[PDB]
Amino acid sequence: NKEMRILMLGLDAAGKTTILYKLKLGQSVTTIPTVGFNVETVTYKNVKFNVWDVGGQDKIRPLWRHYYTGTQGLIFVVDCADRDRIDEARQELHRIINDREMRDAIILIFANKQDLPDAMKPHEIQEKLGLTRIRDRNWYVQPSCATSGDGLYEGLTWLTSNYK
Amino acid sequence: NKEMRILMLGLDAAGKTTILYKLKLGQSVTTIPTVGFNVETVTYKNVKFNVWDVGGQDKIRPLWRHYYTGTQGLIFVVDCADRDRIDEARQELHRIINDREMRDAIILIFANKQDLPDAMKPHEIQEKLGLTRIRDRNWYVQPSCATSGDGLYEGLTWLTSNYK
Amino acid sequence: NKEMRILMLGLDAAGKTTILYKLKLGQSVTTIPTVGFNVETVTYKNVKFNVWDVGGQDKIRPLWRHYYTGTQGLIFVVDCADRDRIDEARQELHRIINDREMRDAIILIFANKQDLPDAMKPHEIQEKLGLTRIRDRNWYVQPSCATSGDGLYEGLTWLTSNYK
Amino acid sequence: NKEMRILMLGLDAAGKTTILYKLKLGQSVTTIPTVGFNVETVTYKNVKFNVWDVGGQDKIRPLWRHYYTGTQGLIFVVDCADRDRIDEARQELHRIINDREMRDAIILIFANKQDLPDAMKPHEIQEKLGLTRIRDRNWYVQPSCATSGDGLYEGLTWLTSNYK
Ligand SMILES: Nc1nc2c(ncn2[C@@H]2O[C@H](COP(=O)(O)OP(=O)(O)OP(=O)(O)O)[C@@H](O)[C@H]2O)c(=O)[nH]1
Ligand SMILES: Nc1nc2c(ncn2[C@@H]2O[C@H](COP(=O)(O)OP(=O)(O)OP(=O)(O)O)[C@@H](O)[C@H]2O)c(=O)[nH]1
Ligand SMILES: Nc1nc2c(ncn2[C@@H]2O[C@H](COP(=O)(O)OP(=O)(O)OP(=O)(O)O)[C@@H](O)[C@H]2O)c(=O)[nH]1
Ligand SMILES: Nc1nc2c(ncn2[C@@H]2O[C@H](COP(=O)(O)OP(=O)(O)OP(=O)(O)O)[C@@H](O)[C@H]2O)c(=O)[nH]1
Ligand SMILES: [Mg+2]
Ligand SMILES: [Mg+2]
Ligand SMILES: [Mg+2]
Ligand SMILES: [Mg+2]
Repeated sequence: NKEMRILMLGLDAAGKTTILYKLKLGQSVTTIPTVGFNVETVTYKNVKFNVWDVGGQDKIRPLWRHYYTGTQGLIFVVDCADRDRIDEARQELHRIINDREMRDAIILIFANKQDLPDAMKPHEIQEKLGLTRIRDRNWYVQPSCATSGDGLYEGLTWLTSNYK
Repeated sequence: NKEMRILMLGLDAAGKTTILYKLKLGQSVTTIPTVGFNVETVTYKNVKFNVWDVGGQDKIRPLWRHYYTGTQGLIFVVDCADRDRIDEARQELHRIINDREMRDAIILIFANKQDLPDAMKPHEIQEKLGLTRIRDRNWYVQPSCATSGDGLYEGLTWLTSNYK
Repeated sequence: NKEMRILMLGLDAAGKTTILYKLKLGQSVTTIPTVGFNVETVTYKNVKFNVWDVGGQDKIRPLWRHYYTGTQGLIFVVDCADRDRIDEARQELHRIINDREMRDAIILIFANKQDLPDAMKPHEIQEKLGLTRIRDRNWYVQPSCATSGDGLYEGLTWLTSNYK
Repeated sequence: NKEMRILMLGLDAAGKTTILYKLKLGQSVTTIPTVGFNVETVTYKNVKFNVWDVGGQDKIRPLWRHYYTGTQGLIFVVDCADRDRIDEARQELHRIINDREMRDAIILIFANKQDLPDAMKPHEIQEKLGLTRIRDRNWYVQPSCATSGDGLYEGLTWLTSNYK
């Protein structure tokens, strides 16, 4: 019986709630923007995941500071078709991961909405996010389509196996 | 701790091995046609599934008779694009489910390969299989695309919840 | 604890699956047109509800007769905006409730999709379904909007209060 | 209980991911090109292998220097059919093995894709990589086919035998 605490952060339109509920229930759901946070538990292999879905609306950005404590892995969900805000995404990612508490956290970049006609590929995303500047911890980029569940469990497996 | 035994049967090119290993490992796999059988264990919600993948090649069709015993649910995987063998699929389904041992088995029709240009919808599948003649047990048709994992866990959840 | 068996019947596009999923999960689930049926358990106050969700296609109408046995309450879901087929809805309802097994069942009329631009009002539903001529049993009409959850728990409470 | 740390480096289209997954799962899998890296554990004989699988894109080559520390063996995977770019592999291999930390690592040259119609033979690979001029360490060239497990376990055995 193993346990791991995961924090889900990112800008709006990233699709974190869809990811979390497709993991838990297995079905796609229609969502109302979260003004606080959601806590769901997902069991996969032999490890119990306590996943925290903190909302990404601009009015509750400072709320992220209260859920860094005790985090083992960070899932930064990115809208791979929202090219206009990838700079803000990069800024937020590097503001999160360079704190004192998040130093030991595993960084998983979850590129969602790969089915869109103008979707950005994982390499262009690792370029835009400046991920090549992260050299002291494990990180990975997983393309996905959340409405179908394409790539969720593979990223969860990567989070499970790369925890040391 | 609950347990359930599942038997996977169907014609060749149905994609049962791809389904089983996309459930077990999480990745799409390259396969060689099984001349015997494969056994994998997949725990999902709270129930431990022992899934039996018996090959569907013509030369090992009589092998199906040795794995009816103790079956709680049957997954009949159907190629929803190969229209030319849906009659043999119907024949085999009704030969399986009308045995004495398989009377208490739950019937899940798994229409695979939905992304093909001439894929049959579940309505045409229920018309070609004659599933309306099954009126003494629970049954359900689930369209899927096994390479992406689209709809596998939905069918697994249906098998879990409809066992009474 | 107390138990009650409920059968959900209705035409296509009625929304029975959405109602059941909203009652069970609290989420608005994106659904796929179903062939076959589901069985789900919902606990509300102190009563355990075993709800049967049978499809509404024309080719699976005869399957309704094999799940009448033991029914305590019937939920007849009606698309309150499909004025062109309220007569078909009336035909189906009167064929159901005038059988031998369903005569002791409590009848709840569930007018869904109340927020549509041309939605019918409950009085028009009563007049079109011919419920105004039913004087020999306990029935009640409840409008609803299943995606938001409005009207669902009121109808469930009415079914609970009238079952003794 | 023996342990050994192995670092897998190479150019694009080398096939390191397929090799690692054939070693770990025993089954060839469909792969997505990584831009980060994986860490996987493979147990073979009596020795536990901690294998590092780092991507080989040009923009992530500098990340290799932060995983040299503690290396006991280096697996340099070469596309034996890419005759045009074997000089780049030679340059990179000589830049790796002549560093301060990687000087004491056991070098295994893994020529993958041996079944291709224009595949190079191990002698040609020795001559092209300049390994014939390396007289100060243990090294070994081996052809392989990752999709079938050809030569993977033999190379792992060679790495095991030469590590003391
Ligand atoms: N094409 C496509 N769109 C998606 C996918 N997942 C989510 N969306 C879109 O995401 C939008 C909904 O946003 P949310 O589900 O609320 O995402 P969120 O980040 O959790 O929102 P907040 O909780 O307010 O931060 C919908 O318009 C969907 O169309 C996907 O996998 N594919
Ligand atoms: N497009 C598509 N093709 C699939 C899918 N699943 C399986 N296939 C095809 O199925 C073929 C392989 O057959 P198998 O997966 O081995 O099915 P099988 O009946 O278990 O074969 P044997 O065990 O050898 O008898 C491949 O050519 C795949 O292209 C799928 O989800 N989508
Ligand atoms: N606006 C609105 N639409 C709804 C609501 N509930 C269901 N729908 C619509 O109903 C359609 C889906 O039909 P289903 O949920 O599958 O109903 P069903 O009777 O179980 O369908 P079948 O099983 O194929 O007979 C979708 O297009 C929804 O838009 C609702 O509460 N509000
Ligand atoms: N024929 C053949 N092709 C192979 C073999 N191994 C790998 N490939 C090919 O290699 C390609 C996949 O590239 P990867 O194995 O992911 O190489 P990579 O650069 O390490 O990818 P990343 O890990 O994401 O960086 C596929 O197109 C395969 O066809 C092999 O053993 N035989
Ligand atoms: Mg939003
Ligand atoms: Mg085959
Ligand atoms: Mg339904
Ligand atoms: Mg790799």
